[PDB]
Amino acid sequence: HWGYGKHNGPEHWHKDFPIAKGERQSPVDIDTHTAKYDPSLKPLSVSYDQATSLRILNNGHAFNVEFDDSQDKAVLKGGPLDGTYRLIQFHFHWGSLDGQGSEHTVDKKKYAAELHLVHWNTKYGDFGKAVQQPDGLAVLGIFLKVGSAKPGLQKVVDVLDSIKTKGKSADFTNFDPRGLLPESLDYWTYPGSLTTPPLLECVTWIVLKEPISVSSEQVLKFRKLNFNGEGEPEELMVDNWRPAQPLKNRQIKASFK
Ligand SMILES: Cc1cc(C)cc(NC(=O)Nc2ccc(S(N)(=O)=O)cc2)c1
Ligand SMILES: [Zn+2]
Repeated sequence: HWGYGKHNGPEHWHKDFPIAKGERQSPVDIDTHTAKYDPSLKPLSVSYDQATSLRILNNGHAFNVEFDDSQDKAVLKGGPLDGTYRLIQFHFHWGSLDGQGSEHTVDKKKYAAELHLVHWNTKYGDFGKAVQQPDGLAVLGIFLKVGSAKPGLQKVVDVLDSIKTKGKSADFTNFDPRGLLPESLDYWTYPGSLTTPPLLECVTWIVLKEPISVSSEQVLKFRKLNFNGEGEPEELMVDNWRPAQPLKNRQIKASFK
């Protein structure tokens, strides 16, 4: 079954998921000199005041903080998007080393980690329908660099002990995802895909220009998670990122100059 190792990793995925070699795969390298400023792009609208977090889950590939998406509580709108997208979960991808871990890269630069806030288009009724549509998801991607601590991340860090292994979950109510955002909402955008199997080509990617800074201790605690389940040999959950994929016939647009 797929993973991130030498025998089941990104180089293998195309055998079960042939869309891995498709025309709008993610992540990509963001070449900042080739991205074009689009003055018709609108500012992002991030409305997280009514967000309702529920649970945090180690799913064997990352950990997801899950939200109540049965109503318009935490939504993303504007930017390149038409319509309203509901926040369903966020998760991260990270490295074994501070110099690697992000999925997108910027002028080939790799960050220590990358946050994905996953949203689905309410015109499609449910997340399972949305992933079957070319405009079904909008994922807001935020780079993490190692430096000073991110205070709004610490409640996530402190619960990871309780979800060490695959299949463990814990209650995670009353978490405010606004504490994970950088100051600026300047962004790059392009059409892409999920970055893990089934690799569906259903995502409008919105990647913020400004990284957030997390401490070395915070990302160190990410790296103590386990890919394995309890009672299985320990496999540290590190390097759960897909490398950059060919841009093919796509243009990355910038909301800024
Ligand atoms: C509809 C459905 C049902 C189940 C049980 C799982 C999934 N998988 C899914 O949503 N995966 C997913 C993969 C990658 C991203 S990313 N890394 O591009 O933000 C988000 C969701 C999708
Ligand atoms: Zn992701």
